[PDB]
Amino acid sequence: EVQLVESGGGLVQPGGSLRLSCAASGSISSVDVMSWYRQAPGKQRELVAFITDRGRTNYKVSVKGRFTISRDNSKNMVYLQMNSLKPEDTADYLCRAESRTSWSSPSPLDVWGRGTQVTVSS
Repeated sequence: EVQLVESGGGLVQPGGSLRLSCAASGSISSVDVMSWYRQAPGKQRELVAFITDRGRTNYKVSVKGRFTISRDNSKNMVYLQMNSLKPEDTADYLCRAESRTSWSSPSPLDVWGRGTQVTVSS
């Protein structure tokens, strides 16, 4: 079972950029979905972006056009490039690996990282 560790968090000015990394302990090329989530104090955890095994991506409406999720299979990495950051993007960002039960993967996969802290503030 893969293990996930996030890095790249920090503080940045509104309008600024950050790049987060989700490092997996092994190949994630076969994982149905790799996701980035975020959670701010007192709020629900929110799905921000995902990339499928086949490379299809989608985005939370509020970040579309300024965030990009991508993957490097040779490095077992998933990245979240964040641009034009707003105070409302402040949160702990966490990655997740999910695969539903299937014939070739009878055991379900649902693994979370511990998170990296993003603060958008002046």
